[PDB]
Amino acid sequence: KVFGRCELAAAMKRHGLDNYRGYSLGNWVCAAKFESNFNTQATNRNTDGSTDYGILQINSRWWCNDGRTPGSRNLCNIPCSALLSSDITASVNCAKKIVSDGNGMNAWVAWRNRCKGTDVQAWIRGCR
Ligand SMILES: C[C@@H](O)CN1CCN(CC(=O)O)CCN(CC(=O)O)CCN(CC(=O)O)CC1
Ligand SMILES: C[C@@H](O)CN1CCN(CC(=O)O)CCN(CC(=O)O)CCN(CC(=O)O)CC1
Ligand SMILES: [Gd]
Repeated sequence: KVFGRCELAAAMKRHGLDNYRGYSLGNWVCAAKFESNFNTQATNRNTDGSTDYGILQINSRWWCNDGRTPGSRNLCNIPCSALLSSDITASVNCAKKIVSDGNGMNAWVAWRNRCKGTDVQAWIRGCR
């Protein structure tokens, strides 16, 4: 599924992302735009063998199992493919664990370089 901006914002809000660990909703929508272009099916391979999956490009090194990343962990206890679903529940729940780990949203490289320090509110402007 490729989400619309406001559609995604409302889904994210429903699952408790607005102000989660102090990050306003516009930060999350911003990150998803530049991580995946709002597409739940996005995948990107990294140089070390691991792969990033879903709207928030969660990495198979630590967070999910894809059966081809040897010596990796599965801290969200899910198949990586579950992160490619039209239903973003699993993505959201795993992201809650990541942003809680000490590093905040800096774990998302595109957020740090393209969203941090900017007017993130603009990403939910117009939405009901
Ligand atoms: C609602 C309109 O905005 C839709 N839009 C009409 C044409 N736009 C006009 C404009 O955005 O100023 C110019 C191109 N637009 C540039 C951009 O947005 O960054 C990229 C494509 N957009 C992506 C998007 O807008 O979500 C879809 C089509
Ligand atoms: C041409 C317009 O698109 C200009 N736009 C500024 C005003 N936009 C208007 C809108 O997107 O409706 C609202 C904010 N916009 C939300 C979003 O893009 O999803 C984030 C910043 N955009 C990033 C981008 O467009 O890729 C920069 C250029
Ligand atoms: Gd824009």
